Amino acid sequence: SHMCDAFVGTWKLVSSENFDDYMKEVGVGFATRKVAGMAKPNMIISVNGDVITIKSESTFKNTEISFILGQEFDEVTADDRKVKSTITLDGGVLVHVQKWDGKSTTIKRKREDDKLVVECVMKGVTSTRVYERA
Ligand SMILES: C=CCn1c(S)nnc1COc1ccc(Cl)cc1
Repeated sequence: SHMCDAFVGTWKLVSSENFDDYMKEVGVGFATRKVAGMAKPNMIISVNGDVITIKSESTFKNTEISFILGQEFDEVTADDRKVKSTITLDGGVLVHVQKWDGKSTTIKRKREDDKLVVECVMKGVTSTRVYERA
C-alpha cells in the first residue's frame, strides 16, 4: 500500500555492464575491483513504516542501510568509503546520492518489467546492473 511496494523483496544480480569502469571512476583499487566485480549479490529490500532497508549479501561484502527518504545518513560502502548519503523517490525511481572527499556518485534503482535495474553513475561513466526476483 505504498508505491515503494514494487521494490520490496529479494533480488539476485543477473547481469552487469561497465561495473569495472564505474569502480575505477569511483577510485576503487585493483584488488577490490577484481573481487567485487566477481560478486553476484542478493539485494533484499523491505519497508517498515517510513524506514526502508536495503541489504546486500554477497561473497565480497554484506552491507545494510536503513533510511528515511530525504534524510541524510552515514554509510560505509562495500569498498570502504565513508560517505554521506541521501535517498529520495523521484517519479518512481529511488535516487541514492553518495558524497565523500568532495566527490559524488548517484545510484538509481527502478522497476522495469520483472527486473529491478540499478544505474550507477560517476561523472561520465555509467554502469547498469540488472536484478531479478530470487
Ligand atoms: C554501486 C552500486 C550498488 N551496488 C550494486 S548494484 N552491487 N554492489 C553495490 C554496492 O556498491 C559498490 C561500490 C563499489 C564496489 Cl567496489 C562494490 C560495490
